[PDB]
Amino acid sequence: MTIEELKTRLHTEQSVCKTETGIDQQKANDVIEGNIDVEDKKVCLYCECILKNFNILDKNNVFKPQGIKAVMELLIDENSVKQLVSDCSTISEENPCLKASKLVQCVSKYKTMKSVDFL
Repeated sequence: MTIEELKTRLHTEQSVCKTETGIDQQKANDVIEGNIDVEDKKVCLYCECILKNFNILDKNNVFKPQGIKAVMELLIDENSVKQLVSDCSTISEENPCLKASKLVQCVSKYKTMKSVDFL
């Protein structure tokens, strides 16, 4: 997988999840920039859709270390991946929607979706 390929895969999932949740473009743009309004219902749904479409969150709402690694390997280094995985795996949330927005917020402090466009 090349950087230009993931950029396109990321843009596609951003478009799919926006259409699927009905999230306002400005709110979707905030999420992409790394500004997650964790409790906003459309924000958490958009986050959930993105994580699930990338196999980061499985069907049983489990944060996947192999899922994040497959996605992050080309974006961030091993050292950063291990820190991200360790940190974000500490998120304990029963509400799947809220868990998703908290996870996207956690991942965004390492690499925002917006910053991927600079590579």
